[PDB]
Amino acid sequence: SGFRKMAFPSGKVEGCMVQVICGTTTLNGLWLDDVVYCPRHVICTSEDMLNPNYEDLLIRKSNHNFLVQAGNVQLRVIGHSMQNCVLKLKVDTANPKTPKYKFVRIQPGQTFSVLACYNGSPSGVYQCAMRPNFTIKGSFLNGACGSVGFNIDYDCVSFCYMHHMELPTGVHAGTDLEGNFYGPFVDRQTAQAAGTDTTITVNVLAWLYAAVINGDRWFLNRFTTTLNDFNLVAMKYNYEPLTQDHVDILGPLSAQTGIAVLDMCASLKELLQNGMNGRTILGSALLEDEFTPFDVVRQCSG
Amino acid sequence: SGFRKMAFPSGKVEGCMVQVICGTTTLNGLWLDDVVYCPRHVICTSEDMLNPNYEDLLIRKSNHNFLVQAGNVQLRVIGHSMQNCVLKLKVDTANPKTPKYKFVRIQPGQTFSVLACYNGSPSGVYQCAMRPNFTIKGSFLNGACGSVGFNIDYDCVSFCYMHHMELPTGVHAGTDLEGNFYGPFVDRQTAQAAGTDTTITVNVLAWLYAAVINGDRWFLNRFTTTLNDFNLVAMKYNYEPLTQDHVDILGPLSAQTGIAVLDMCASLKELLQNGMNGRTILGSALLEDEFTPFDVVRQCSG
Ligand SMILES: *C(=N)[C@H](C[C@@H]1CCNC1=O)NC(=O)[C@@H]1[C@@H]2[C@H](CN1C(=O)[C@@H](NC(=O)C(F)(F)F)C(C)(C)C)C2(C)C
Ligand SMILES: *C(=N)[C@H](C[C@@H]1CCNC1=O)NC(=O)[C@@H]1[C@@H]2[C@H](CN1C(=O)[C@@H](NC(=O)C(F)(F)F)C(C)(C)C)C2(C)C
Repeated sequence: SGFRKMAFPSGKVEGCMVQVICGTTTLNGLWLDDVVYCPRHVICTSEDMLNPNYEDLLIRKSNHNFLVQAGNVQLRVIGHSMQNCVLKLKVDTANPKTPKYKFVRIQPGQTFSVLACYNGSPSGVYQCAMRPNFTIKGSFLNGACGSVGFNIDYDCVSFCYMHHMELPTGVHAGTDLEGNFYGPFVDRQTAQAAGTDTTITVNVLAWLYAAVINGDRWFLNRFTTTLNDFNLVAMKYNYEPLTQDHVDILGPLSAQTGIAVLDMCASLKELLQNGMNGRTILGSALLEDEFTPFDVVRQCSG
Repeated sequence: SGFRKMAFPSGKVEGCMVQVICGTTTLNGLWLDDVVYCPRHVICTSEDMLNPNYEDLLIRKSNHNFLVQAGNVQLRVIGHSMQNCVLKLKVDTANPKTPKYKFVRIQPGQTFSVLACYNGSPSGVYQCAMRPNFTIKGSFLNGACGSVGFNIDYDCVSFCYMHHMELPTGVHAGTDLEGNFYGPFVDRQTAQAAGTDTTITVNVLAWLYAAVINGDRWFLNRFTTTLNDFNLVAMKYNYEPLTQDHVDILGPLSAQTGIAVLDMCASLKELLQNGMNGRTILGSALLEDEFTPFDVVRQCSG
């Protein structure tokens, strides 16, 4: 029993982290086979970051201008290219610690583990949800760029995020491993703001199933609701519409607990309309939306 | 910016996890050099766990009765001994992935990362504080025993916990790596309960400094307090006495922010007496006590 925000074991990703230095800018890179992937703004000076022309800055760099270090070993750069907002550095040595991997573009509402790194060295790991506004609530200081987000499925690492920047309110933005940003952000130091966020309904429902499994059942009412009436009520509380695809994804938790999804929707409807009356659910005084149905199943059945 | 509950990168510990099977009981072991450490109740059947005589059960086991598997390799057990509540299995192969390590007994109020494992396979990582009642708020299912807690200092892993059992309310108990339990618990399946817990004052203060660094400063009042008056007020809210050793440990955060510890104590005193008036601090509606001053410094200065 117990329910905690849990990250994937980071070992497979730790073995891929390297330091990339270009001139006087240093950040992290991800070394998979003979390629190192890193944010393209490693080629900028502080001044260039205000309004960079990456294509122009890159044409004046050669392979030798990129210094890649993996522990106490310098890797020789033998090729370079830019793909969207990431640079790919071909190196003369394939990473022997390369796990089985894939690059995936995650959807809003999904979670992943972040391995925060500085100077190519892993410092910590934590779980994030890709918010509906395409930001994550991370924790990153100067030099964290190139830190990656991932999921692990059996032996396979699905890399989904690479860190690039921090937005107002202390939220974070980045790209997939093909360098395409999540959200309408650009890698330039200019005024940018995230759009208004929304609560991930299907995740709040998943976390209510986690609470039931853990013995916190006070919020369970005796009613049911229709999907339409639930979505009409939940819209005013800035909750995402719950789709039939979301109801299907909640099926395993619903079957495990014997609580129909629409019955849990009636319990959530009452919690939204009446509040929690000073009570907690899994120790929280607020409804949590950063656990997916898979995250819950992972911990509440194995 | 940002502040998240963050675990240490688990790679160094993942390379030490093995599966230990004795008869029909399976749990996790920690393989360091040529020794595998695991909870002694691996030698029990379900029936033995109700009231076990470990010394008696162990005398009827030989080395061959312990099957240790590290990935796809079976390790041969060539010696065994029991030290308090842990069994030590000498194996014929030294773990080549053994990091630099030490065994430490952590103090109440301190935090560590837990690598939850099943069948010798790491599943997830999360941060815990050793509560003043010597329990942790973990997340463990059947088969999790032998999962370990640790801290990482530069290249050195300090192992401090090995998981043994779950107590009422879904809290967890275990031993140090010398097999001595934290708290007045025993490894027997009989009615046991944790003592009344207390709030770790120095950690709440550390987390208020984290909030200030992150720009959440609404709770800062214009007053100071004496240590005696702070401790008189905080006793009724079930907060641990704040000692001069705790005030000294908060020194780096106090110097970084320019807020004296006793001034933060006056702000905490007002929060305890008046509540948070529906407001949040670092997104939380409750005061958090599971971040040590070191955990805060780690994230709010690097
Ligand atoms: C990469 N190492 C850093 C990570 C930042 C540093 C503070 N916390 C983080 O997550 N990335 C940057 O410094 C990027 C980088 C230029 C400026 N920048 C920012 O994150 C800035 N943000 C923005 O300009 C904004 F709001 F548009 F997102 C900063 C004000 C420094 C936080 C580039 C190329 C975008
Ligand atoms: C080790 N694999 C498990 C981990 C437990 C299983 C459920 N969640 C966990 O943390 N440890 C045990 O099953 C230990 C083991 C016998 C019984 N036990 C317990 O944790 C039980 N608890 C107690 O009897 C109590 F309350 F005293 F702590 C159980 C009721 C199964 C949760 C031994 C030898 C203590």
